[PDB]
Amino acid sequence: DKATIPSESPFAAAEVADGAIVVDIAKMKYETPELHVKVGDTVTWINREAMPHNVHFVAGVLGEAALKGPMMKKEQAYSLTFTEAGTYDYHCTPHPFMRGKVVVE
Ligand SMILES: [Cu+2]
Repeated sequence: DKATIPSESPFAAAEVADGAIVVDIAKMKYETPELHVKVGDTVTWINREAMPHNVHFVAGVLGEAALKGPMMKKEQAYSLTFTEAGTYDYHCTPHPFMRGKVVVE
């Protein structure tokens, strides 16, 4: 697979790891829609607004199956550790106009 999941469950914004690479979600958008990270980095999305959001990678992008992340409520977070270089597009399942990509270098 090309990413591992530290926590299957969302967790609190206060529990995000030190020196985490954070992408905020607010105003119905991923605030950093094109993020560039290195192989081995963990990206953490944090939902800053009341409307629930997730990240969803379709089948074949991070692995054989789709990775449909859990819905994050306000001030909840979710992390993925990327293990292989490439460009990985994602969207928000209930709000597919919200699109972003992670470029792992
Ligand atoms: Cu959303």
